[PDB]
Amino acid sequence: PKEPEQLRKLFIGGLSFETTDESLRSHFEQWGTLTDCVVMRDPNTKRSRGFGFVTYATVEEVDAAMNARPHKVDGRVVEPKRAVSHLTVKKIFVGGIKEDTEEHHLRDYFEQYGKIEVIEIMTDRGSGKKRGFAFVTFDDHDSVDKIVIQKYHTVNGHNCEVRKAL
Repeated sequence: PKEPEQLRKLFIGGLSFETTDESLRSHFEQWGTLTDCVVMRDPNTKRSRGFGFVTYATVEEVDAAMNARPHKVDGRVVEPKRAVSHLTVKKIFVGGIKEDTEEHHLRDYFEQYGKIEVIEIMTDRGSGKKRGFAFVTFDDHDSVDKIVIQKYHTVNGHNCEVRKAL
């Protein structure tokens, strides 16, 4: 069974206006099999709109392409993002961790999604007791984009609720 197509697709912004379907494809085929690759153009002038999308055969190929950023395509550094589920942030809310979840629990799990810069375990302003939720800040948005499309997150035995934090 194939992963849903929406999860295999990358928005590429910031294209050179000279990038074509063919040159975008030739670039991004370095990181996997592309089932689709389109530069968006004006319907009348055919002038590029400066963005496009590519679709890989598998999510692991999407990961490989994102891990190979920065991408310089036809001389210009472009901006790939996974398709929306774009609210582009580097921080997540992690709920449901209760009072026994510590920093190392959160770090050991989330470090495999991206490079962590801040872990904030929330405590009561008056008593200092743990409130049962936390924020994790990464150095880049793709970590968050991978995290929030998962159906489940299990950390320290708890089924957690994870969302983008703004």
